[PDB]
Amino acid sequence: PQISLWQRPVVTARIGGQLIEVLLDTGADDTVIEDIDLPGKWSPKMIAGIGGFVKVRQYDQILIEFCGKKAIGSVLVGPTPANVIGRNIMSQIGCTLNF
Amino acid sequence: PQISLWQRPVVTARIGGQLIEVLLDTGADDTVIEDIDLPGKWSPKMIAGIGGFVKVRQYDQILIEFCGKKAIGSVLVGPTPANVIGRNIMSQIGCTLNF
Ligand SMILES: CC(C)CN(C[C@@H](O)[C@H](Cc1ccccc1)NC(=O)O[C@H]1CO[C@H]2OCC[C@H]21)S(=O)(=O)c1ccc(N)cc1
Repeated sequence: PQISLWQRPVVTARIGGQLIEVLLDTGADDTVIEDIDLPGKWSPKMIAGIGGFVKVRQYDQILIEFCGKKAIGSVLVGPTPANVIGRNIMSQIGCTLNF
Repeated sequence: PQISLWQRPVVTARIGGQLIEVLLDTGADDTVIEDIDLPGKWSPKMIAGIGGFVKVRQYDQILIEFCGKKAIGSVLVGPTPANVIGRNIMSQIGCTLNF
């Protein structure tokens, strides 16, 4: 699709089988979600933003689906105020920023 | 321009006359710049990012130019780990996400 930015670019994604409202976020290097439970081993990571840092769990090889597209990649899970799909996933599906 | 997302979408912008590299950040409502001095009056404000609130100075009616495009808007000056252009500016210059 071709999504303009007059409002927040929010879409419904299925991540690990769960429906989550997500922001398509070119400022996010990696996908970060708050409200999800993913199974198995994870690695401890941290992310940095405006106001400070968030500790996150990194889950690898997760199925991410939205807007008819499908990708597999890592998901950082933690107390973020916004659920974002970042460039780790958007690059994989050929998403570009255009004007 | 067509900007891929396999790397950070960083462009050179002129913001109130000042040349600065900035991140095109679709997940930011607002344009937040740390590395800038802007003249004139400003409004004290607090904005929340991923780690909570930070104090910024809001400058209004700033001319922002990048990649053969121009828009006028507000700039928040304050601490951020990346100088970001938000939707306040990107929506005015017809920026779209495409995939
Ligand atoms: C500041 C960016 C370099 C990084 N952020 C992505 C960014 O798009 C966040 C995404 C975001 C969105 C809402 C709340 C927190 C974070 N937006 C943001 O901080 O915007 C602020 C300026 O405009 C305002 O509008 C929204 C918050 C304010 S981030 O959330 O900290 C972030 C950092 C790393 C990862 N992997 C994922 C996300």
